[PDB]
Amino acid sequence: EGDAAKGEKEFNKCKACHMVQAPDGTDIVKGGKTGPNLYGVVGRKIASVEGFKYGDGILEVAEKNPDMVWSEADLIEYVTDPKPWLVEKTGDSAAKTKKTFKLGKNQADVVAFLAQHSPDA
Ligand code: HEC
Repeated sequence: EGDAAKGEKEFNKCKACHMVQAPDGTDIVKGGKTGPNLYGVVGRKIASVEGFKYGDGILEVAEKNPDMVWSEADLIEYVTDPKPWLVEKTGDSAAKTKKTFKLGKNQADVVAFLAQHSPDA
């Protein structure tokens, strides 16, 4: 039950590493390249952005669950605390992650913002 307008503001915490760019090249949120493009992330297969070098943990999630896509519930959990999410999904206490950034509040709002820019979900 997120507020996409509030999520757009919270996304300032994400944009250091993530852009939101449409397939025609249009920049919705200009941001960094340390993490993958988040345009269309809602409903997207886990760890499937072409050309991005993902960590072993999240690829294992994708490998072990080939039909898994990002749902709003899962995105909320992952953005709250990425590492334990990977541990939960892989069953591997040593799951490797390229990021540990945690968002403690307004997670549903950020996910609402991302859903807004996943129009074909
Ligand atoms: C602000 C709260 C956010 C949000 C909403 C997301 N991130 Fe990141 N991210 C970063 C890196 C290096 C990765 C790859 C992870 C790995 O390979 O282990 C990610 C991954 C994601 C995802 C998954 C994307 C996919 O294609 O499956 C999502 C949904 C996501 N992030 C959202 C890097 C960073 C940061 C650099 C320090 C920061 C800050 C954030 N991310 C913050 C956010």
